[PDB]
Amino acid sequence: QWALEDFEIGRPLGKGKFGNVYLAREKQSKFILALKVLFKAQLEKAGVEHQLRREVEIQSHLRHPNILRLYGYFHDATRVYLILEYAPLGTVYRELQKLSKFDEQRTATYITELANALSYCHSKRVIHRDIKPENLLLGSAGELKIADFGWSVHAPSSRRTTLAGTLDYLPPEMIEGRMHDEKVDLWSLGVLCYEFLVGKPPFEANTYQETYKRISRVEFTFPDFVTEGARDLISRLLKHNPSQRPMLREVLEHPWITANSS
Ligand SMILES: CNC(=O)c1ccc(Nc2ncc3cc(C(=O)N(C)C)n(C4CCCC4)c3n2)nc1
Repeated sequence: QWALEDFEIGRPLGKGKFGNVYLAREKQSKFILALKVLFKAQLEKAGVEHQLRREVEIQSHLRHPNILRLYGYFHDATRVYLILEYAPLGTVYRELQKLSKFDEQRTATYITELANALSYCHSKRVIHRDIKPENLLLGSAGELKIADFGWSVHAPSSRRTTLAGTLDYLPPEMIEGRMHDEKVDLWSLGVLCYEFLVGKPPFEANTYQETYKRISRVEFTFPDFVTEGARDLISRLLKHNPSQRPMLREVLEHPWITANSS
């Protein structure tokens, strides 16, 4: 099937350690998509060539309105090409840069869409999506799309590196090197809810080593404007003990979510 020759290429939307994402157009249909190009040299150098094969097969069978779809893939001698759904409105991170912070209705609606997406993932035994806001995209109707597949990429407008944003969202159990389970995704939801309402991630620090300590000790505080319902949900999700974190269905039914979400 697919070859590079089937596509018109436009500007790079972003770049990462492993390659770039281009605006592209399939020549026959004129359908616009995102062509993610990963360099085999970089994949081999990092030893992730086997991970990508595994994740491609997984992504192929993920179909959810709030997960970016993989349409197909191909390769040549030097590159792996992932044919991805194009999400026209950019990242949630950039929309946070523009708005500074989100109101409770927007936040609760987004958390609802992500919790649904993650519940679908867990049903497939797919866990630990990196749902930092740079990996969350906005479809043409403004729906959220989980898009961490194929590793991070940064748009030119970004001020946060690949590494830093991923670190901001790591749960204590992976910082500490312990076993983890699907509760890592509940932790990420709590970090995201906070960054949405506040405009900054809760464990942000000047150095990576300080960030590690803040995550491990769950050292976060709320600005005055965070409402008591938002504080309750975020506090339940950011528990050090994964067993203490709610079920995704309990997030979806939380009174602050149901009062504010679209
Ligand atoms: C001023 N305008 C814009 O910043 C803008 C940026 C992207 C955009 N669409 C899009 N569609 C599908 C994407 C899959 C990826 C990807 O591999 N990620 C790991 C997330 N990304 C990246 C590329 C760079 C930012 C997100 C995708 N980005 N539409 C508009």
